[PDB]
Amino acid sequence: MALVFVYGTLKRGQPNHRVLRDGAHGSAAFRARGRTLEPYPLVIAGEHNIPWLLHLPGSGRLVEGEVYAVDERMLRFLDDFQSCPALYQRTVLRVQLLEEEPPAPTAVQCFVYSRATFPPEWAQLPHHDSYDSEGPHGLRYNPR
Repeated sequence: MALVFVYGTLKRGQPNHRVLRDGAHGSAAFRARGRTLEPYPLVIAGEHNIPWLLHLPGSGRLVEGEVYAVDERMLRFLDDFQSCPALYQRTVLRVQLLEEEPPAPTAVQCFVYSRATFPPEWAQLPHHDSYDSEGPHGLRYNPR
């Protein structure tokens, strides 16, 4: 089992969220809303308008997303859905949980799909805090 932080097309309401719910792939259970503790550049790039968490921690913005508890079947499926390791890589980060003594913990370690190798100019594309395919940029995700 593991936790995965999703920020892109896998979030609730986004075009690929279904794959989290297809029991042929294993299990995924929503655990919490989260925000990265460190900023990253999250950019929409390429001809499908895919969102990419570029692996440049310490630059960009804090990224909002969702934490899911997944089984090992779902994690192996996701790795292949994301074309790892050629396209994305599964890396690790810590996330702030978005909702006294002792107080509740406010952070958790998760896997995330990040991208280490990219056209350098992608780093200067608009940085997003929260991705939406149907967001104000108009760059709708399109898998065609």
